[PDB]
Amino acid sequence: ANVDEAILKRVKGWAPYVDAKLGFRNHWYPVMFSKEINEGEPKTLKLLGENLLVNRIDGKLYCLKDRCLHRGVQLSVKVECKTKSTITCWYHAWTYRWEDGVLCDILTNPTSAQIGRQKLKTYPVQEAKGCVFIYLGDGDPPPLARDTPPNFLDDDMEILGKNQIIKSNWRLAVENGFDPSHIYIHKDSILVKDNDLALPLGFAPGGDRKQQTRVVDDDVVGRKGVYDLIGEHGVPVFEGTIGGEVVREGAYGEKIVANDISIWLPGVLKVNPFPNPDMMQFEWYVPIDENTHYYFQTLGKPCANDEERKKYEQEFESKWKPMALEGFNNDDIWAREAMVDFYADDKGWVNEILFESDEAIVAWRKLASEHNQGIQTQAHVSG
Amino acid sequence: ANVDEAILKRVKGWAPYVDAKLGFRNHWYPVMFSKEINEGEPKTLKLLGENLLVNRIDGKLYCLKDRCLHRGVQLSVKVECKTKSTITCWYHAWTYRWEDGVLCDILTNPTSAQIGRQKLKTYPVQEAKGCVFIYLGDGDPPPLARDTPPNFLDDDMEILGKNQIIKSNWRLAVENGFDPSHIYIHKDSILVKDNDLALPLGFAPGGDRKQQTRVVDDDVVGRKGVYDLIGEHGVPVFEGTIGGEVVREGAYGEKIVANDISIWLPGVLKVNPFPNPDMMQFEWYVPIDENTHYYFQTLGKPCANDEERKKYEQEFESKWKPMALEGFNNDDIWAREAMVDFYADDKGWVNEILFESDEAIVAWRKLASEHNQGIQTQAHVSG
Amino acid sequence: ANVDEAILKRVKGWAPYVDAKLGFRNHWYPVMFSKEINEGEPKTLKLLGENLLVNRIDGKLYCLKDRCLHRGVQLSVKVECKTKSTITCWYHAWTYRWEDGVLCDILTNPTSAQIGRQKLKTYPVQEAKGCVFIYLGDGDPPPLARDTPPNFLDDDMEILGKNQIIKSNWRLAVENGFDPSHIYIHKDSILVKDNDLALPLGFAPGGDRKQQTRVVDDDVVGRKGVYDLIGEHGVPVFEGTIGGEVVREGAYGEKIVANDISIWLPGVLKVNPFPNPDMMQFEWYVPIDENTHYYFQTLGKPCANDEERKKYEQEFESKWKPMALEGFNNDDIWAREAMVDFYADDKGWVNEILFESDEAIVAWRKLASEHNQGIQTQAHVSG
Ligand code: FES
Ligand code: FES
Ligand code: FES
Ligand SMILES: [Fe+2]
Ligand SMILES: [Fe+2]
Ligand SMILES: [Mg+2]
Ligand SMILES: [Mg+2]
Ligand SMILES: [Mg+2]
Repeated sequence: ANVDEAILKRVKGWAPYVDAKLGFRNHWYPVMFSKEINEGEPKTLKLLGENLLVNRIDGKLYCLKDRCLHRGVQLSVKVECKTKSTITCWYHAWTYRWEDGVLCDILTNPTSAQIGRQKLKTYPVQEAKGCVFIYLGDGDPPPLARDTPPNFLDDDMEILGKNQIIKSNWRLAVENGFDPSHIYIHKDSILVKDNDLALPLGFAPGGDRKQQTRVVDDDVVGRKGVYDLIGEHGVPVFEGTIGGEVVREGAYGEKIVANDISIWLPGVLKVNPFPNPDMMQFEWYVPIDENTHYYFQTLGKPCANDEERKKYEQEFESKWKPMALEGFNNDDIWAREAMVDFYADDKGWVNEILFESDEAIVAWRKLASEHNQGIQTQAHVSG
Repeated sequence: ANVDEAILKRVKGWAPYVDAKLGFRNHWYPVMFSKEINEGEPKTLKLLGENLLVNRIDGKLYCLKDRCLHRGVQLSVKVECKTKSTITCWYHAWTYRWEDGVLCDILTNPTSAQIGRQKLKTYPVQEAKGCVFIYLGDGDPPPLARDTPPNFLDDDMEILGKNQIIKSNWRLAVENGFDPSHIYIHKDSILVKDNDLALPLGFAPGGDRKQQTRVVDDDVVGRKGVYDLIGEHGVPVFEGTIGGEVVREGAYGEKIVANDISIWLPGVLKVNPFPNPDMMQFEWYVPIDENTHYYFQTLGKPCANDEERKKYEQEFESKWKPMALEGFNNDDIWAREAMVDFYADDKGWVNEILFESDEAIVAWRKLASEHNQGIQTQAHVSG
Repeated sequence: ANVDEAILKRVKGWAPYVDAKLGFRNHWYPVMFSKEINEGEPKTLKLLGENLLVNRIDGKLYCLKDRCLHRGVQLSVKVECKTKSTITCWYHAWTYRWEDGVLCDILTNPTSAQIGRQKLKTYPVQEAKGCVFIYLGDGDPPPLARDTPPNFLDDDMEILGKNQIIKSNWRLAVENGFDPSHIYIHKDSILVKDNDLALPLGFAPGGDRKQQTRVVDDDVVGRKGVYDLIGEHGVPVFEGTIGGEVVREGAYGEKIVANDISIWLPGVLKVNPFPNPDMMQFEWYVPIDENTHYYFQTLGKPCANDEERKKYEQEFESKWKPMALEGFNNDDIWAREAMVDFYADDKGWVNEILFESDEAIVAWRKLASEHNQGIQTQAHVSG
C-alpha cells in the first residue's frame, strides 16, 4: 500500500516491514513526558502521520484527532475549550466530547441534524513511569505492558529521559539501534573514555544463523521481541586490522555493559545494563511520518525508597543525560540520517549488501513482518 | 484535466469546479490598482498560472505574455523597451508590439524569416473604478459587467481597496467568504465591537432547501451568481450554548449589515451593506497558481461629487481599511490557510462532512460548474 | 528513461540529447583544480549525479564511488583513511582499496565471507594543465585529448581558471555558450568597452542555411565538435533597428576576438582568441545533477618560460579573472538560469521557436546525439 509493488515483490522474507513506512497501527507509543502536559493546556503532535490533540482534564489524558470533521482544519490552530469536557472547533464551532469524540453541539447551528450523529476519532492514552503513551489503533487496547520491554514497568524502576524529533524514517533508527556491528561508530565516545567501558570494535560470529538470536514470540503479556546473541557466542574484535596490521583498537575498560540487547514491537530497544552496570536503557523510535521520528530515550534504575530517586535524578541531569543520552547516542542520530538517501526511494531494501552480523537485523524484520498489529497506510492518514 | 479521474467521479454534483484548480479561463480578473502602474513601467504578475507583463503606454494599458517565443525566458528578467510601442527581449532581441504581440523586429538578425510571422500572446486589459482587469482568455472579450457583481460599475460608486498575495487555492478563499456560518471566527473582531455591529454567531436555518439560496443565471448582462438567503428565512443565534449552558455571545450591537450577500463568477463576493450601512464590500479571490491567490479587496460607497469622494477617502484610510479590510478580514486569511492541508491532495472534496449552512457553498459549486467559461489547465500554461 | 516518450518522439534528430538530462557517460570531465586536492586529504563531489571521493596517494589520484556497498551511506560523512592505500567506512568498517575498489577487510568482522568478494566502483582520474579530470564511465578510458578541445593540452599553453556551481541544467549552459546571437546580452560589458572589443549585436547570415557550421567528425584523436561560422560569413549588425529607426548600437572596436568558436563533446567551448588576441578561453559545463552544473572556466595563454607564466598569473588575477571570467561571463550565468523554467518540465524542447542563428545549437544537439558515448541514467546513479 505504501511502497511500489515492484519493490515489495522483490523482498519476499519481510515485505510487510518494507511496506510499514508509516509504522505499525494498533500498538502503544510514547510521545511525551507527563510533566509536559498541564491541566487544560492541550498539546498538538503528529503520530503515524496523523495529527493528534492531547489534553489533561481532571488529571486524566484524552486524545482527539486534530482534524475537524467538517472542513478538515486542525482545531489546534485556535484552541477553544469552552467547557471542561469538550472542545469547540474555532471555524464553525462544531463541538466535540473529549471522552468519546461525539459531536454534541454546534454553536452556529443548534438545530443541525449532524449533532449527535457524528464522532471525531479518539485514541486511548495512558501514563506510566512519567511517560505519555497513545494507543494508535482501533478498538479497545491491549495492556501497555505488551508494547513495552521487560522491566520497564517494574514497580521499583525509576524512569527518566529525553525526547526529540529526528529526520529519518523510524526503521533506520530501529536497525541502527539493534545492529551489533554499529558499535564501531561509538569507539571515540566520551562515555566510553570517561565511564571506563569495555567496548569491542565488533564481533566475529560463531555458530550458524539461528544461534545469533533468540525470538521471544511467547511471553506472558504477549511481547514480541528479538534478543541479539552475536556477542554472547562470538569473538569480540579489539584489534582491527588492515592487511594484517593493527590500525585501531577497541576500548579496554573495566565496566561490562550491554550483556543483553533486545528489540521489541512496535520499535523499542532495551540495553541491559547501560550506561552503567546498575541501569537499563529503553529507547523508542516512534513514527511521526515517512521521514521523521521521535527519538524517545529513557534510562531506568531500580529505587526502593525516595532519596534513591532524588539521587538518581541528580545523577541523570549531571551525568547520564549529557554523557550517555547525548555523548554516546548523538553518533546514532547522524548514522540514521546518513542512511536516508539510500533508503528514500525504497530501493535500499533491495540494493543493500548484508553481512553476518546483520542476522540480528533480519530476525527483527521477520519478527516485525509477522507479529505487528497492522500496517499504517495513507488511507488511515487521509480518511 | 487537472485532478485524478477517480476523485472527479466521486464529486459528480460539481466535478468541473473540483477540476478548476487554476481557475476559470475566459473571464476578466482584477490584478492591481490603476495607480500602482505608471507610464512606461511594466509590471510583472502571474494569473491563472501564466506569467504576464502589463505596461502603461500613452496612458492605455497593454498585456503581453511574459515568456519570449524563442527560448521561453521571462522578458521581465531585464525589460528593454526601446520604443514606446514595443518591448525587446533582453536575450536575442526578438521585439514585440504591445498592441498585438506581433514579432516586428529582431535586432540580432533583421533579415530573419520569423519577422512578421509570429505573435506573442496578448490579453485584453481594461481599467474601471481604478482597478486593472485582465481578460484571461481567447477571442473577443465580453463586457466587464458580466464578471463583476451588481452595482460595482454604477456611475457614482467610488471604489477604494487593497490587494495582497495569500497562500491558498482560490476556491478555499471563495468558500470561506460565502460561508454563512464562518462568521463565528469574527466574534471578537475589533470592527464588531467598535462599530456596534449586530453580528450573530450563526443562523438556525428555516424553510426548505430551495429557499436558502437564489441562483442568478438570469442576469441580462450575463452575470452568474448565488445569493445567500439563510438570514431571510432563518433565525440568528446570538448566544453560544453547549449542553444548554451559555458559553459565548454576540453582545451589544445596533447596526444591521450583510443582509445582501452574493458570490459571482469568476469568484467575487458582494456583501451589502458592509462594513458600515452606507457601503458595500466586493472582494475577489484571483487564482495565481494552484496554491496562491490575490485577495483583491474593495469597498464601494456611492458619492455624488469630488468632495464626497474625498471624505470617503479620508475615512477609508483612517478607519475602514485598518478596522475592516485588515482588522476584520485578517481572520479570513488564516481560516483559508487552515483548509490548505485537507484539500491539498484533492481528498478534502470527497472527505469533508457538510452541514445545513453549506447549502450556499454547494449552490456556488454547482453554479461555477455549470456556467464557467472554461477550465484553465497546465496545457494552457505550457503546451 | 529520464524524459517522457511523448516529448522524445517530438524531437527526432536529437532525442538522445534531450534524454541526457544527467549528461553523457563514458567521457572525461574536469571537476576541480590540482591544487585543491592534496596528499592524503580526500575530497567529495557529485558528477553525473554520482557522489564520488577523490584522494591523492603518493602523488597519484584515485576516485571511488562515495557510497558504501553495505548500507549505502556516503563514506565522506566521516572519512577514515586508516592506511595510505585504503578507506574504511565509518559505520561498520568495511574497508576498500583506492586502487581497485576491492573490499579487502572489515574491522568489525575479519572473518566475513564478504571480504575479497565485493568491489566498490572506481573511476579513472587524470590531471592535465592543473585541472583534475574524472572518466565517468566503465571499462578502459580513451585518451583525455578526445574529450578536450584542440590546443588545451599544447605544451606551452598555460591554463588558469575558476570553478563554481551553477543552478541550471548543463545543456542550457552549453547552448548559451555556443549560441551566436546571445552576444546581445554582452553589449554593455566592461570587458567590451575597456579592452576595445569589436562586438556586434549579432550576425545576419551571409547566405544559405547550410554554410553556418562546420562539423568536425574527423580528427584523428577522435574529438567531436562543431565550429560556428556565422561570424566569419555573416553581416555584423552594429545598428539595431525597430520600425527602421536605430535604437541600439554595437561596440566598435579594434580587437577582433572569437574568430574560432567551437563546441566539443562532452560539453566544452573553445573561444579563440579571447579575451585578448594571444589568449584562448576553454569552458566546460559539467553535469552535477539534473538541475546543476560546474561552470569550469579556463583561460589559456602561450608562455615560453617562468617569467611569462608569472606575468600571466598577475595579469589573470588583476584583470582577466575580474573583468572577463566574472564581469563578462556573469551575464551568461543569469541567461542560463532564466531558461530553467521553460525547460524544467521538458516541454521547452518542443515549444521553443528557433531562428536562423540557432543552426549552430541544432548542429550541436545532433552532434551530441550522434557521438556521445552513452546516456547517464538514474539506474546508473543507483544500480
Ligand atoms: S471546520 Fe471545524 S466547525 Fe467547520
Ligand atoms: S529568448 Fe527572447 S530573443 Fe531569444
Ligand atoms: S554502511 Fe559502510 S560498513 Fe556498513
Ligand atoms: Fe548506537
Ligand atoms: Fe469572513
Ligand atoms: Mg475515550
Ligand atoms: Mg492588443
Ligand atoms: Mg569600442
